[PDB]
Amino acid sequence: STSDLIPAPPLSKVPLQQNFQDNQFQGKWYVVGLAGNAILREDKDPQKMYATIYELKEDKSYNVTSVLFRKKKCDYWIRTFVPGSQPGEFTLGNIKSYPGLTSYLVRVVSTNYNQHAMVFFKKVSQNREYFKITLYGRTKELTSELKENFIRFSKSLGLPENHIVFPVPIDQCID
Ligand SMILES: NC(=O)c1cccc(O)c1O
Ligand SMILES: NC(=O)c1cccc(O)c1O
Ligand SMILES: [Fe+3]
Repeated sequence: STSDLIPAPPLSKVPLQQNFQDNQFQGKWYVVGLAGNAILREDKDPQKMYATIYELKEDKSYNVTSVLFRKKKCDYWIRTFVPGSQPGEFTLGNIKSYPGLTSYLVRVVSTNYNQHAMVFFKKVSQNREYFKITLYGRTKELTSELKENFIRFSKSLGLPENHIVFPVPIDQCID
């Protein structure tokens, strides 16, 4: 009957990467950090690293493919990111096609493009408001400085530590 969620922060607390270069953000990113109001640390079966590949289509929206190793198989999900209100911001394509999804926002918070990135996502599904922040790495490992920054930025949006996880590097599928 009931769900309880930490509220999405106001967008004014989410920076946008200045001068965003869509072409340079393309390619494979490993998710080295993951935080959000629906993300929970689980020492029982710790979360395994997955990857997200961004490809710019001719119309400039992105074809985003995520690949995860689950049940001994590689599982692929594709979504389309459509340029939104400002460079570095996106909305989700073919939303009708997702049952219950009424809003989905993507905001690139910061990236140097060839090593790391921090992306904020907010969506409203079945009337519940979810938000998450991904710390992307061009490699599966990042400095402890970047990880700490991600932790501070996640806390600054209301998230406690048990809502921040560092997926464990694997070789299956994401290589
Ligand atoms: N549901 C998923 O498996 C998923 C994977 C990567 C990125 C996302 O936004 C997702 O929702
Ligand atoms: N699973 C989630 O909590 C979530 C939150 C914001 C955006 C997304 O794509 C998500 O998948
Ligand atoms: Fe999602």
